[PDB]
Amino acid sequence: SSFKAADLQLEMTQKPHKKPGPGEPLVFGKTFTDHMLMVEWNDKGWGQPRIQPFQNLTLHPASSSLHYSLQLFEGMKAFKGKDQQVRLFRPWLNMDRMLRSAMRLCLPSFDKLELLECIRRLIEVDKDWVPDAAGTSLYVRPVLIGNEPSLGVSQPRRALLFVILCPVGAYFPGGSVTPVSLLADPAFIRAWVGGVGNYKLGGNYGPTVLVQQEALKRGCEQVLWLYGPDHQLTEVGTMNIFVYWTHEDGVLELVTPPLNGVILPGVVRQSLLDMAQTWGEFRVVERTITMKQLLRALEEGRVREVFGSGTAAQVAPVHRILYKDRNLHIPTMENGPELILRFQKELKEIQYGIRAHEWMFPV
Amino acid sequence: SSFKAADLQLEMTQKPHKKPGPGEPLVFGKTFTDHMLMVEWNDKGWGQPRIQPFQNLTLHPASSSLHYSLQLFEGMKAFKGKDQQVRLFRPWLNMDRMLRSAMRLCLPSFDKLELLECIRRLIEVDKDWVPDAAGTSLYVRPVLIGNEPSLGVSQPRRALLFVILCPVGAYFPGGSVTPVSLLADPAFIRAWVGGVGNYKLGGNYGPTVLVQQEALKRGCEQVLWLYGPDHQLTEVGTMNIFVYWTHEDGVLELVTPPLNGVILPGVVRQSLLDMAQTWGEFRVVERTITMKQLLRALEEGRVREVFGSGTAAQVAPVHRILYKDRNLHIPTMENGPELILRFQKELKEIQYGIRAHEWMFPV
Ligand SMILES: *Cc1c(COP(=O)(O)O)cnc(C)c1O
Ligand SMILES: *Cc1c(COP(=O)(O)O)cnc(C)c1O
Ligand SMILES: CC(C)CC(=O)C(=O)O
Repeated sequence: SSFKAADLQLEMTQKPHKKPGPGEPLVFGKTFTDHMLMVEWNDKGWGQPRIQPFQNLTLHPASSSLHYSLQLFEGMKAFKGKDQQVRLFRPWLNMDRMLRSAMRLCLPSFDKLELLECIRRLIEVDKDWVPDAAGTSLYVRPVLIGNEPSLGVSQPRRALLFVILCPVGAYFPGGSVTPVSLLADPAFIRAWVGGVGNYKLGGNYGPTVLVQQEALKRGCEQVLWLYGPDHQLTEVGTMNIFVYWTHEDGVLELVTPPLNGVILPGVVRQSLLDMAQTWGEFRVVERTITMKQLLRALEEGRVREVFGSGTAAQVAPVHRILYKDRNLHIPTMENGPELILRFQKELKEIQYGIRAHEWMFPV
Repeated sequence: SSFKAADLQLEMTQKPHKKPGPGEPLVFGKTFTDHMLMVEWNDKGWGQPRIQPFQNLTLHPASSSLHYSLQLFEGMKAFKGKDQQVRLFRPWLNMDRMLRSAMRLCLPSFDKLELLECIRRLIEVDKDWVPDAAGTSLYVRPVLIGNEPSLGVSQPRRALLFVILCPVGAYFPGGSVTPVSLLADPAFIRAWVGGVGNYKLGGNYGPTVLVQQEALKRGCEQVLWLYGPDHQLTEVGTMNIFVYWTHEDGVLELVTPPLNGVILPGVVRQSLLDMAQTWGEFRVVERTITMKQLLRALEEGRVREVFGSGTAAQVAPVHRILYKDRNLHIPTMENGPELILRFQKELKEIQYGIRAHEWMFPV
């Protein structure tokens, strides 16, 4: 069955925290708001959802979330427009992805719309926390963990779903659009076909920390994840990858890797594909990309822009790739970056309510 | 720099739990002892280790252990012999495995001997909980988690190392080995070359729960994990696999897959290889086993015994494998299981102190 937002229990905070003021640099996922959403499950079902003050979790030492990684998360943003209204970006897609992640880990189902409604209520209570400055937003983090106090590797009979909010400035300092360099090393695999790399589970991120440190040691900010013996490009860091070029057939196109089990189905990824298809100015395609194909197109000058996508960065340009000890300059910045700046402009218009669109969910 | 056992702080329980009653049944990992080990880490390094009463952990909702799976665990047993002396089985190997797992997740280093000494002290305080009945033991569970209250995927600046203990009953009730059936389906992948399946990390276990349910649905108790297009046998459930046969060259041998990156380096696995090498009665090798080889060997009646190894079960015989909807009978039980019984007899002698051996660490 499921919990209902109409059953929502409200417990307002006693002691409010100090909201940061603008002019104070907002570091990603570090400052939290006053309230949190909390919903408990056991085998007789879901309990009553509650908005309560932000507090620590009390977990039994044998909780399956801490031993066997029965944990998943989501990430979406709420934006404050010039008309002072708070809106969420395509939250239905996040609700679908979360449900899919829960099912893969044998965590309990919930109703997508009820969760969305409770998240909405949570943002309404903490509304004054959504910043009004340029390029800032409220990052919403829903989490669902297994909470069975047992060391057996089995389906949990206890679970906990919580949501925390944090003001974020994203960070491209004053709009910036500064590029990043990537380390492409085949020795490091993020995900395998028949694995879980296409789900937003906690277990796929922990192993990436060391690889990220190895990229920094070699002079790169992020990792270009390769898969297979033909070195297919999959993701940049924990962002979806896009290449804008003139393909081998002489046609100008925007290509992203297709949804096999190795790519996380990004909400910004889908949005970029939909938006570009709507224009109809160039070919928009999901197709595999190999290092061999990229190397060749670079030597031929057929590549215009390479970039990453995700909720945190929105669109992140790429200017350098380190591959098999060789440096590869990607002319993204020297080419405007024209497409990137365009995507950025149109998203901002939809996100901040400058232009009305059905992608925004009002709070 | 590491914590020191000499700095141990003790805080005894004021409220002890009741030991086994209203029931003699000890289900794996469901009953906990009175005390736990707890050691915190931050910028000024490790804190002072404390043995304190068994209590709930207080975690910040943004703890990296819960979002990004910065978590690892170990598992070993302590045994009480007839002479009332509690001993640990090859704990040095576990200490090395834990250190290796910490390093792969960028969790803080510690001194292996100091942790072992602290674990020894914890078992000494809870010595009365170590059962003495036949086939029973004390399961020791060390865990190390990242505890940074941040949503950024980075190296944690806070960490928590805790150890909990639990009395476990005999895996085979009444001392008679009962076999299990395995589902071998290539669509399911546990680990990949260049991945993290050779480390005991929480993230490798959560995805196996659904596959286990799928196995049950089909009348099998466990999963035979296959890897590659050549369908190499890797592990049985979360145990190492062994096959006792006469190879295509006419030689009687015990074989197990090599540590190629997708096999967890089992302490029991190593012990069986060492013990069998010491006898010198048959060939003992680490070699790749493919489904094709097993099928040819079964058709020629060259297979004697198939089994799983791990701390929990010790030695688990296999009698059936369901592969590509076809049932395969493994004559393990019809063949004694001679090798299994022998391995079991010799382990029990070493574990319960009947025979003096350097593998035992006295508490
Ligand atoms: C979250 C995530 C993305 C981007 O998804 P968005 O919905 O666009 O935020 C891409 N790749 C990985 C690995 C991710 O975890
Ligand atoms: C723990 C474990 C084993 C067995 O190791 P032991 O040290 O023998 O307990 C085997 N396979 C997996 C996947 C494991 O996690
Ligand atoms: C919190 C991060 C793991 C998610 C991310 O990198 C993104 O939104 O692009």
